[PDB]
Amino acid sequence: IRDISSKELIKEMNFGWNLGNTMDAQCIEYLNYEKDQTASETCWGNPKTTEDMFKVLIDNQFNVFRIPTTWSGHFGEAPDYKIDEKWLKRVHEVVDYPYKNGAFVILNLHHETWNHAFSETLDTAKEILEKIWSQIAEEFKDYDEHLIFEGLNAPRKNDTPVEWTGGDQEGWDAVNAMNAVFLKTVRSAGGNNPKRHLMIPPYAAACNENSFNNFIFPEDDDKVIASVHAYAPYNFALNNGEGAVDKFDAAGKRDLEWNINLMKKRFVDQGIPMILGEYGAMNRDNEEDRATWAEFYMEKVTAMGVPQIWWDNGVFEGTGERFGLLDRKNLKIVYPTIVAALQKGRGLEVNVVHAIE
Ligand SMILES: OC[C@H]1O[C@@H](O[C@H]2[C@H](O)[C@@H](O)[C@H](O[C@H]3[C@H](O)[C@@H](O)[C@H](O)O[C@@H]3CO)O[C@@H]2CO)[C@H](O)[C@@H](O)[C@@H]1O
Repeated sequence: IRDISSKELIKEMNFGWNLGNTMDAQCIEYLNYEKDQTASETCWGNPKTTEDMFKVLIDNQFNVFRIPTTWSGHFGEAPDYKIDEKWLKRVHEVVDYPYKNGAFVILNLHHETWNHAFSETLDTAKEILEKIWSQIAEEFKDYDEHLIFEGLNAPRKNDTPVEWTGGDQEGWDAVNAMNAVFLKTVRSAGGNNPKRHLMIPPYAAACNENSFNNFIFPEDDDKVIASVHAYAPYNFALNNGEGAVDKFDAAGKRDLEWNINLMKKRFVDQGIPMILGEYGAMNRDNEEDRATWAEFYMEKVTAMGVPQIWWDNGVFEGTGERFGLLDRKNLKIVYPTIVAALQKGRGLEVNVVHAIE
């Protein structure tokens, strides 16, 4: 393991891709994990992951891969919360796809049922968090700096009015406590873990003033990174209801600038490394505008040394969220001008490989 700062290491990051709706797919109720502890990987309609999916993306200069992973349903009870071995082994396999090919990999805790930002459940959540991250840190203890741990995804007060608006004091307290537990746990684990780079999100990982202003970030730990998700401008990118737009317009452009400036103000200008662990714009039969939007977003986080990771859920059509970029089945980039835009805005040579016909 190199003994490098997060800020130095981040300089090796081009831009990234999420294996979304895969190891994060949560079908605890629909499936029977007891009977098949790895079936959840394909429960949201994505094929079982192969090394060849990563290699197509690496051919496109993507070199950071986030593997959102939902652990809930795959571990036992108190007090050990022992992670099922078949699940841990398959997570390991999926991590090695990018890792063995020389890229960055982020492994997290994703759609967990037990780590919501409420004070009634917090003691228990800390306990689970300590037990879960110990096991994970042990399993991967000899992995080098390319393997990054993101402690929690978007912890928040699920199903309340403040779930998404950036929280309240209860939620902020809960998130900051869970983050400290994660950091402590991994820092005191064996192998390279004391030197491993660690991501921690603000409340809901939201690009939001409420979350930003109440986010506690460690002092004198050079190897910690702030995790933000920012599907901005939401109208263009993520909105499926009433004010949705399919053009990247001047209001879109100004809403995105404003969010990028909030990140800049909170993180970059304060000497804190951050990664945009998720962002995307849904397919609205509008590849041209997504291309313009993608290059613009990428130029501006690049202009400030912040890498971003496309959220790819494998979904291209229908009325849910259509964030697919790689067709994992035929191994094609479906929206080649969007990859060209990521390359161009990162300052790389444009070269789109495996473009669909
Ligand atoms: O069709 C398969 C299943 O999709 C589930 O929805 C997922 C969305 O497709 C996915 O785009 C969304 O992505 C989240 C991401 O997990 C999270 O970290 C961030 O806060 O928001 C992203 C964009 O929303 O995850 C959802 C699940 O939360 C449907 O829920 C499921 O019913 C359907 O089977």
